[PDB]
Amino acid sequence: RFLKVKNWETEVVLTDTLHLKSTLETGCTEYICMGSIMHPATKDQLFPLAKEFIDQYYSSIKRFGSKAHMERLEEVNKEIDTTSTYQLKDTELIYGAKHAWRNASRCVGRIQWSKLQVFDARDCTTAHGMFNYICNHVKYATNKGNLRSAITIFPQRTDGKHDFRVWNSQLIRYAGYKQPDGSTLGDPANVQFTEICIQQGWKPPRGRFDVLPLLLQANGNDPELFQIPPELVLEVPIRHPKFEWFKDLGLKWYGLPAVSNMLLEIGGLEFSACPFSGWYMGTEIGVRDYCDNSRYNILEEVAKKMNLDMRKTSSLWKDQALVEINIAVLYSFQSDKVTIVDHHSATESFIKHMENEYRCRGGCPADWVWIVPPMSGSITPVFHQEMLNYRLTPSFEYQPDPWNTHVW
Amino acid sequence: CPRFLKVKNWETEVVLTDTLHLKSTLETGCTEYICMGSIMHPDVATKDQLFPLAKEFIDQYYSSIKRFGSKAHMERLEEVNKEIDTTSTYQLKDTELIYGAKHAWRNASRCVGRIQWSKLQVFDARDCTTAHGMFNYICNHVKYATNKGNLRSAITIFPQRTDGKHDFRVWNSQLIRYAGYKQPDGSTLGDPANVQFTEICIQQGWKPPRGRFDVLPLLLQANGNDPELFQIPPELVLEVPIRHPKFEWFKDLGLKWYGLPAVSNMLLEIGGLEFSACPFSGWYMGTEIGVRDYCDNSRYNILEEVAKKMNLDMRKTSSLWKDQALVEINIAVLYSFQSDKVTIVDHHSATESFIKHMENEYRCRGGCPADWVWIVPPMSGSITPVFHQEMLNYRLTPSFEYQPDPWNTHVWK
Ligand code: HEM
Ligand code: HEM
Ligand SMILES: CN(C)c1ccc(CCNCc2ccc3ccc(N)nc3c2)cc1
Ligand SMILES: CN(C)c1ccc(CCNCc2ccc3ccc(N)nc3c2)cc1
Ligand SMILES: C[C@H](O)[C@H](O)[C@H]1CNc2nc(N)[nH]c(=O)c2N1
Ligand SMILES: C[C@H](O)[C@H](O)[C@H]1CNc2nc(N)[nH]c(=O)c2N1
Ligand SMILES: [Zn+2]
Repeated sequence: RFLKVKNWETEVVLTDTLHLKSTLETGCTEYICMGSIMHPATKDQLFPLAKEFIDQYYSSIKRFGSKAHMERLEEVNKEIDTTSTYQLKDTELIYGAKHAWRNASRCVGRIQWSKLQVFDARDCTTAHGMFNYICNHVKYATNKGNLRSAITIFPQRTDGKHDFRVWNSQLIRYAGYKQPDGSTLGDPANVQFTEICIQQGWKPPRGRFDVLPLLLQANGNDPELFQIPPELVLEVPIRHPKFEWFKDLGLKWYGLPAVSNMLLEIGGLEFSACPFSGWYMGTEIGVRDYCDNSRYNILEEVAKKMNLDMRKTSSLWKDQALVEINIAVLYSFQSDKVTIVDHHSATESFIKHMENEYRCRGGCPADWVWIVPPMSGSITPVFHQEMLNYRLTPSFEYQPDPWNTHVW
Repeated sequence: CPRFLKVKNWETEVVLTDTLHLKSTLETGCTEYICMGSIMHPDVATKDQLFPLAKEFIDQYYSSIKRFGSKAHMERLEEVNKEIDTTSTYQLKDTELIYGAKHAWRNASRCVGRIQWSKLQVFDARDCTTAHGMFNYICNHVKYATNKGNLRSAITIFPQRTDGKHDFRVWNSQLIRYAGYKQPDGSTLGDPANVQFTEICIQQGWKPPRGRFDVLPLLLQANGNDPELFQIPPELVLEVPIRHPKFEWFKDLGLKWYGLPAVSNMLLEIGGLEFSACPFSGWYMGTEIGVRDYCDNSRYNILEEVAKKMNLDMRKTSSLWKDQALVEINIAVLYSFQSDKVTIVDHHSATESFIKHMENEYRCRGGCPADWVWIVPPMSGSITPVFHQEMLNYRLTPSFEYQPDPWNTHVWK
């Protein structure tokens, strides 16, 4: 059946047919919703996935059933038949990557989906090569502050024994350190990976914002350590437009958000290493990285300098300190000519994107739990937007951290 | 289905295991290939249909009270059965009904205040026959629940649906709400939410004051007759003028709200029986008023005005002038209710208490259905503990259900 979604502030109702195209399971059943749960090949398996992907490729370019289509199908079959896998054409790789982004139910920045610089790194064979490709990515994507969306794609998985993996969760992330007293210096989310790096020979400065090094694994081999040239790492000192004491807090963050731990699945093929990068929505930094209890956890300190009444929770002193911090972040990146979107602008763009997608594509999978920003929820349009969620392919999936499987 | 489902809290790392979901009764709207978790909403029963529903419930009751398989249990089954054979329905004892109402609350996956579920004063109004009697019962509800501002949760239960042609209904969505009036210029006065019901009221003969906070009259249907209008005694309606602990100008906004949230349009389903008029009340979470009632664009929509008075730069959105005003408004709401000693809970306290509730439910009950989309407060989500808490959502019965608005279905006499 067709399904309607309503926006309760504007009363707009879109009709969803696209959901009928999916085959992967969301996790829910008719009796149990898991919408707030974070995580709910052979030749025989490989061809239909290949065939479905090529079919939608040639359908997207309005040449379905054509000679090129037929031959390509024959070509891919004849290759899986004799190699137990197949290689994507350059065209398919780019279409595939942009469509994985287009299909990411959790991404509020999808209005940018078709503007994506794809770097083919399928000829890479070593970690040194990986470091080269990654360094080129960062310099390109950063672009002196005028960030650009990029993705660098390393060889697809073969037997599982020879995966390319980027061990860092993001190409640029700060170190975290378990102190003697049991506290954490720096970013607590990275304490494990920070220790693995040190175990491998990395000499840590042991400060609050130390850039982690790259840990790259090629062809299933032991991973290797590489320092990103500091000139390639754009960072922003966080200050406040009215509060001149905010710089005293000693806050900074990096400009490039570049996720490196995911798995890009195309046409039945698995790219275990596909670090991609966009730009920030301020709350990522302002709300989550800085204020989460398990993260930098600065709320109390900020509210102290704000001299707020902190005895009872009903002074909303946390809510006060929160808005001010996120103002600082947006003010800093802007003042430094580094690309950054606030959550009002971002969510609006997403609504506008949704309407585009419904009109041209008959739907748009969207994960309300993730789309709604972690602050000021209902004063953004997305809060009032009914969304449907389903899994379309190609896509970005999660994968085991490498240090749980890899044998040295 | 899997018999053991795990949920994690990513802030504390606590994992809980859910087994209660196995006793799920109705469809959620979701399937294996699609999730409807952000969808707001995704002629009677018969003899053969009612037996399993009643027995299911009765078994559950005698289970709670540790008398399962007893003489009293088996006799109650025999009595309910015979009643359904001979009258096509059955009547709940006063104990079964109270249990039932408390558990519909306990089962409410969308409700962040369920830690209070066991403290619910239940008024049995099954002897009601007229609209005037409904109004009597409803006035008594309000006075007791209000309690001079030290509010107490309560429910009044009217006779159950029988053949569908004699339903009791409260046409109000809440017993206390403000009128909305559509002007010929397109602008609305009062509360945009209640414009349709306000119009219905004027049709039925209400002479509206036509102001910004005018308490709606009650529209009451008993036994399937046409509804009748009654004015709630003003002395029974506790209100709070909204002011700010720091901004003197905030009182000049002329803002007030009522103390008692009193939802009156849900259906209460217990053991296959349908109580189409079951007004219930609790007390407010601050955000309901400060964020939703006040700042929603389709509602009172005061953000711009509050921002103007805060002298905020409102050209660009990245100044966060909206977020700045929203917090202040919510501080004022909380500050006012507390100053007038009217019970109210901030979103930090409530979400925090619900986590404790949820954990205890997993412990003593094997689970606790919850709607993350609804539980997480509409402001500062990630800085409350429920944002980080994985929840499973599913429908247990007894339950509060939605039902069509009565003017859509009522055959006028
Ligand atoms: C261009 C500007 C972009 C913006 C403003 C943006 C915004 C966001 C935000 C705010 C999230 C929430 C993630 C979190 O809270 O941890 C997200 C998630 C996500 N984004 Fe985008 N993004 C952008 C670019 C991209 C690109 C270039 C890709 C891939 C090619 C992408 C794919 C994804 C995926 C797969 C997720 C899911 C995250 C997860 O599963 O953990 N985004 N995005
Ligand atoms: C005692 C204090 C209570 C608090 C703080 C509380 C809190 C809340 C809040 C904040 C909501 C969201 C409402 C909305 O966003 O529109 C809600 C929903 C709900 N509550 Fe509670 N609640 C309380 C009492 C009760 C009681 C006494 C009952 C019934 C006996 C109840 C049953 C429900 C139900 C069925 C919903 C779903 C609302 C809907 O579907 O529209 N609650 N609660
Ligand atoms: C494994 N777990 C629990 C877990 C998995 C993913 C996350 C979120 C990681 N994704 C962050 C992320 C991913 C892609 C992005 C794209 C653009 C952007 N501005 N931020 C972005 C941020 C958190 C926890
Ligand atoms: C028909 N639609 C679109 C619609 C349905 C329900 C809602 C939410 C109404 N729920 C209100 C409600 C219900 C129970 C409550 C219990 C306690 C409390 N403080 N507020 C409470 C508030 C909004 C729109
Ligand atoms: C339990 C819940 O699913 C988890 O906390 C989610 C909630 N929504 C989120 N939304 C975004 N954008 N990012 C997140 O990490 C999360 N975390
Ligand atoms: C579209 C979305 O499902 C809708 O706006 C919901 C979201 N969560 C909510 N949560 C609460 N508590 N109350 C609401 O009215 C809503 N509205
Ligand atoms: Zn679901």
